[PDB]
Amino acid sequence: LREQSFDEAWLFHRGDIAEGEKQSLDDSQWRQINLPHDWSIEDIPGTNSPFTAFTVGGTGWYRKHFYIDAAEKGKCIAVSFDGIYMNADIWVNDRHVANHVYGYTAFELDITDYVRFGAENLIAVRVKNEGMNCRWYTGSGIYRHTFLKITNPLHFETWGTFVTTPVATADKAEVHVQSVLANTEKVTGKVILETRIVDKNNHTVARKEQLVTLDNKEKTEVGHALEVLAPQLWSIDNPYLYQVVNRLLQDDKVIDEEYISIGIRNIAFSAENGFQLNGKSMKLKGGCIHHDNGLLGAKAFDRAEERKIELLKAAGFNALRLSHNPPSIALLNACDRLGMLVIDEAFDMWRYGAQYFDKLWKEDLHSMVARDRNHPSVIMWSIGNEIKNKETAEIVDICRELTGFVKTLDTTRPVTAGVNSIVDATDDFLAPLDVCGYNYCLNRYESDAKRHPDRIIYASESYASQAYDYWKGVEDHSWVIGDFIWTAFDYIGHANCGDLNLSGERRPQSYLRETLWSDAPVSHIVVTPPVPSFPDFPDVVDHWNFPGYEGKKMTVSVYSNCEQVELFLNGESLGKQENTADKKNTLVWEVPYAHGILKAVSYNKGGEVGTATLESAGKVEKIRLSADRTEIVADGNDLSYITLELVDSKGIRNQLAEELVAFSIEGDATIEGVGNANPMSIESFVANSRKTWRGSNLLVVRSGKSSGRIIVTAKVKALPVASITIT
Repeated sequence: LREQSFDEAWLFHRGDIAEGEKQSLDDSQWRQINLPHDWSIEDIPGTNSPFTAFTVGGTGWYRKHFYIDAAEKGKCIAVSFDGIYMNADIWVNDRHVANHVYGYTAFELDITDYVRFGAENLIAVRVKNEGMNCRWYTGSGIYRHTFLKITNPLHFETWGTFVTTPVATADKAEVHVQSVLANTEKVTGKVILETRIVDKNNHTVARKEQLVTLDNKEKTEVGHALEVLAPQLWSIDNPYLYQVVNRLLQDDKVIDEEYISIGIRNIAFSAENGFQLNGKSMKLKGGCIHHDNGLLGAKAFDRAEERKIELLKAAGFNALRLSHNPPSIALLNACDRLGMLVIDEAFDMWRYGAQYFDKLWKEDLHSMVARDRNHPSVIMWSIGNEIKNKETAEIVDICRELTGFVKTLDTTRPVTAGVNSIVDATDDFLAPLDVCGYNYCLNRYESDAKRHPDRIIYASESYASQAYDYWKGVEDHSWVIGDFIWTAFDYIGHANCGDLNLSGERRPQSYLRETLWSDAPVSHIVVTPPVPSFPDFPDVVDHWNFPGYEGKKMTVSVYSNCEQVELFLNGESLGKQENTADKKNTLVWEVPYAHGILKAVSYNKGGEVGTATLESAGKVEKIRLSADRTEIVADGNDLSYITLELVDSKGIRNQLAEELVAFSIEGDATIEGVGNANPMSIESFVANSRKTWRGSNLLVVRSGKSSGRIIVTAKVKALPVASITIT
């Protein structure tokens, strides 16, 4: 096996410890874990909360005993980490291998000279997360996948194969494959580079052979182009993937082999036609996301990342900005497969705290671009966010250095950055960029276009409370190619400004945004609560349960893209209104509260086009459980997300209900996390109990290794026990 998950059967110790790296150390009582892991989402030891009176990093240690076959003697051995947060040191059999500082970039260690073949080996990792971490939650530990790579001395260099499509039309595509052969021993020879392109059913659609004489130098560059007839072009609506299969052959034997998933698509950016995908002009319907997965902390489980992309796709996003660091591989793979465009971002700030930027930026920028440049979802490289002193010549020169560095590795996508507080004197900082991200700067879209008719703009951050005006600024200007809400998904560090909350549910600002984006009729009813929800988008809720306020006027709002909307309470008309431009898709009624049914009837062209309702919940009568997937893979890493709701006799969630739920599990599986969407909660995420908030909470089950059924049970005072079966 050329590449194998290394995630299973690690040992973990929280805190520093003497001789943490030594084979002689007694690690028999260390915690047994399977990666990915994040110790900062676990309770701070000696308390029952991961938050202090706001999370804790510090030092922790990981250890793993692993067998390497005697038959692998002579081959190259490597361990790769897609991310460790942060400042990690690695030893193999007591010997220091490497230090790695940046917590968001992947790296690979050659451990060939440290291992013993035919026997048990030890790897140890010390992790030190000593930063302040106050704008967003980072996590601590080995929070992404790890792999063990075994190759012949002559092999494809990791990330050295770059696949491009310089011609990509409905009739044909040209696929260029450029590779770097790691020729360890500088061995001369004539190898065969065989390239095959397979469609989604693994059918060969192109195949090309090249005889390569090995240059004496330690690396030999090789490349050739292949043609694909009648290609299925990758797009948002049709995210068709091919695979490139590269083999090195010697004497009719396979010396190495690699697989690269690709999408064949043309991307083009201009002030005059904006962003074009496969020649079709379109706006980026975007949002920013941070890397945590809420109740899972930083743990980048494949299913967590894939679910996040699915939920954002279902809400209507077609583009994400990965603020402000490279994501996991699994997230980019999900974007490729589900059809989501990506701005991949290397850094937050450059020098303004940090300490390591000047020595390490090249290694970490290389890591992002070399790792990610084959993903068809990636459309732009962001080199930084809200850089301080960006008008000073010294900072402009840094922007230029980084921009050129990206281009040593990829010229097929624009370089960009997210830029706040733009003035005329920001021109020199923006000039090296191909496309300019404006953070909250709608007021300059036209004036800057007058001054620089070739400048291309998108809102790299916009405010939810200004959604309508910011999106009108996209619609009216060909050179403004889209807009990225801060944020598409709530994150820890909590923020409470997400279109989707920490549990993945759509919030009221998502409804409003849907009225900007949807090609279909849309209306959603929300209500201003009479006392503020918390001690930025308006405070509105999506329920009609206001006991004690009978007869008092509630502000009911309807977000709509329709021409007219009529609101009714319990069948009685409260008046029909015109959705004129000044209302910014938000119609308002004052409604004396009465339990029952709010109904909004929408009209286009004088004709009813839809009905929306919001109905008061009765008293809670049962727990309802639902799993997003009731069948999961018994590999110890797949997840099921189980949403719990407290509901009345008709199945309506009662959003006044805030009760403690005791969870338990039978079968070969674990409770990996519990959570709710309360942004002020300091409850534990890694416990077996959790309160509901607005009638709901969330549980994640992680599969075990054996097959069989898994029963999750939930218990709440006064209610029948509820349970759900996963297989």
